[PDB]
Amino acid sequence: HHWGYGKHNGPEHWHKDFPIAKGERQSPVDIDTHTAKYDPSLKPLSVSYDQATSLRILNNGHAFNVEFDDSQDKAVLKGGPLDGTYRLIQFHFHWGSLDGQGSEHTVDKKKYAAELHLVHWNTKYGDFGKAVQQPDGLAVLGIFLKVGSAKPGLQKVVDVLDSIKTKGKSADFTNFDPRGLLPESLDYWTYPGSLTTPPLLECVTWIVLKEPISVSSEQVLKFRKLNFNGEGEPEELMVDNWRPAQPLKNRQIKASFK
Ligand SMILES: CC(C)c1ccccc1NC(=O)Nc1ccc(S(N)(=O)=O)cc1
Ligand SMILES: [Zn+2]
Repeated sequence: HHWGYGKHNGPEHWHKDFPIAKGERQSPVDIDTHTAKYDPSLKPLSVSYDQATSLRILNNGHAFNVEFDDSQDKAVLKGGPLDGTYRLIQFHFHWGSLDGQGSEHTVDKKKYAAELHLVHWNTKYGDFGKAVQQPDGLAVLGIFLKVGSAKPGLQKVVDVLDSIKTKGKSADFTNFDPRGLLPESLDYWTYPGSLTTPPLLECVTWIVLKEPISVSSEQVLKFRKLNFNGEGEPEELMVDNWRPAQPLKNRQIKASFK
């Protein structure tokens, strides 16, 4: 039927509806830390979220998105590998049914418990819908999660999940500050890739931070209480909503650090 993460509609099936699944710049990928090369030409990364304005949180049946008002020039990502300015539109996570899996990118084949994606669009293309049609349309900032100490800045997200348990439910979610989800270091790897779910468009500059954030077991357990299904349908837990690593093909991963 329609795509998902199950046996009959998961990642190995996506290529039938979305042939670009077998394309030349698909994501995620395994980051081989020894083959990644330091690029002194990379300019410093600039994350300016002081004026970010969150509006709403939505369970879309695949993950949950915290959405931002992107009608003004507020929360922007620039520098690093990027030319120009990219505006924050939403963030979401991918996670596992177990602490030992959940991330989409891997690091020397290591899977983290989850992965946060902060999605930004290139303002030269006017809006998100036009930007995703361009090879440099999006920049996604990826941040690994490991299970250990709690992330206090995540808790406001965790506590609203009960109100969006099932597909299609949304809730007001204003004044959430995504700066509370960032690690200390902005050291990163970068490569050209794609959306990691259908339609799998090859429009993303990936920027994946080397330093993970820690969240508590209790925090990620609450992610795993969400549902893929809609209300009044059979309960299917929203877990393992990650795509495995795709072939690197003719790409090089660059590091911002040595
Ligand atoms: C046509 C698609 C791109 C579209 C138009 C309007 C609203 C939402 C969407 N879909 C998405 O935004 N999908 C989407 C966004 C981000 C990602 S990810 N996991 O690579 O960061 C994967 C899928
Ligand atoms: Zn994602």
